[PDB]
Amino acid sequence: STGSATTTPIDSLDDAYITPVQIGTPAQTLNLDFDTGSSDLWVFSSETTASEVDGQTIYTPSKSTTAKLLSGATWSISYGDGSSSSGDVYTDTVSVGGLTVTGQAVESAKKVSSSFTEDSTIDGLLGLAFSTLNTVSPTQQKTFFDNAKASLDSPVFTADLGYHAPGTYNFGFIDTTAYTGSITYTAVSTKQGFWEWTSTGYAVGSGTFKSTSIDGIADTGTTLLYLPATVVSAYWAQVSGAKSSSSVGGYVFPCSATLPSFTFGVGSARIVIPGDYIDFGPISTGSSSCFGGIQSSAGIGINIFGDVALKAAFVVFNGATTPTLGFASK
Repeated sequence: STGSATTTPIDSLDDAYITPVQIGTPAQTLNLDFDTGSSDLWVFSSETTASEVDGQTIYTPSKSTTAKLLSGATWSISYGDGSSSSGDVYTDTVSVGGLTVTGQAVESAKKVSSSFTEDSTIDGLLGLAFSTLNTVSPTQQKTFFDNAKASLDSPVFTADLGYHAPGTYNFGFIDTTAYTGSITYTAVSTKQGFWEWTSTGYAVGSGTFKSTSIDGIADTGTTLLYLPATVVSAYWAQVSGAKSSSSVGGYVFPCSATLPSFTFGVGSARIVIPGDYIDFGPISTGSSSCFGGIQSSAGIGINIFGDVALKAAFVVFNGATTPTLGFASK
């Protein structure tokens, strides 16, 4: 089997992407944030504290003939941005782009943090990291991909995120029309539960490539590119007036700037992030200070190849017995 679903930016900055997901019988379609940095499929629901729901579409298990309470199971998750959610668990039928999994754990939120409430466009998350990170207790649950894997034509999914445009998540096949040149594959460590890999270096604009190992995670659920302070400083030094602002929470730059590109290495291959992808616009409405899309990972504890990086590539998440990651230009 295979599946193919379009993923759509939630706003004009590509802050996140939502993908329609069918849950239950008859189908209830919710727009979920596919997150290769976590491993829980959770949804706003009929159980979510009413004051914490503001415009989201909810899953109502009592209206699904295939829903079953997973008795005794609870979940609770905290994300890198400080947001969180928690609740109980149902199993139900879940379909993405025509690919169906029966008996998928659907984590029903009883509580969500303010950032979730305030974002009416995201109805929940669909985790695509390794199932070892799943938070369900006392019986850990599998991700949608893990459950689908054996049925897939090939044990892979691909992320093809758009810049200010829709893109695609495919399951079970590699669309050879969706990229240019060849795909370069690179080793993955699953030791921390992430799609963790080592970039071979970077360049800023038209500058020379610096060969240096940068360990990080491929994370579709993180907006920006978070890299070591040395790398980030070298980038922003090429933008007149750019500075790190403790009050704003990162590097800012004059909105009048033209940003240089940023290149990262994948083995001997190179992925180029155009400068425009690094512009996250005014820090507040009407400001002439703009927020940068490359930020320091210092104090996160891990480097993160978030959407800024991933949307410059066609990315293969190869879930074979020995997982790997592939990157192609597009």
